[PDB]
Amino acid sequence: NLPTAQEVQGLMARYIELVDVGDIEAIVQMYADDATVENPFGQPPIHGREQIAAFYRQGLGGGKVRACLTGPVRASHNGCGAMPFRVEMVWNGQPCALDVIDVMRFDEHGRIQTMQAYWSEVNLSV
Amino acid sequence: MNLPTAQEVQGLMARYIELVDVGDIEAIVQMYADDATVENPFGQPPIHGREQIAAFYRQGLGGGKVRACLTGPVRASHNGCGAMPFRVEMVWNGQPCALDVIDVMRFDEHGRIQTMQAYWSEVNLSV
Repeated sequence: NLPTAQEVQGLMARYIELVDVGDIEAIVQMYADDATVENPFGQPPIHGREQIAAFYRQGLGGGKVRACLTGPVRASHNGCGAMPFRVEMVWNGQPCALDVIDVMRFDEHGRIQTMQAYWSEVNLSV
Repeated sequence: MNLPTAQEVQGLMARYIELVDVGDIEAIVQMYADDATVENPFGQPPIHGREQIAAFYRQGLGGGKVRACLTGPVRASHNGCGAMPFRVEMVWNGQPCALDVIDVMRFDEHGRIQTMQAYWSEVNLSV
């Protein structure tokens, strides 16, 4: 149900695994039907499964991207957590890396209810 | 300072880690907005205002046998917020501990910390 701290750690790790593999369908299924994404944080949220699906489609379509944790998942006891990771992608034929922290809140079904992704240009490397 | 740019967020949040590391409680309190809110660890009830925040940091840092260092770059946004990964090192009973933490901060339009959430639990502790 509402994930323990240890379960949050596994779920957020699984999320990164799915991003790395690039399975958009599997990612969207991790989300609650009324979830919101703020990515990057500071931008208007997106709501609902198809909008989130379209977001990840644009972002991860179709290969092109690698992602891995760059430190442990930090987990709370209220079904939330935060994780550091790096996204690798080739942009304009030039390899790029982005350092990101995702903050997630899970619901009582172990689904992602909210996600905030912290990053900006200062976190992009060529 | 006004609302911090992304670069300014990076600098402010790194400075905060430096102050925790030296244990300068008054300098930390001065980085905070006068009516700021701390949630540490996130999930616990919030503490409000510089007096309470001072008391909280003094209980953890008064001794100063605490070390803190970034374990990755500060992630910064364009709306005066950011997040950073770090490790706190401590000695419980001559038993050296390490705690992995991520802090999320929102700064106000004066460059002061308005809210902070610290993400961690015992699964992030190593004794």
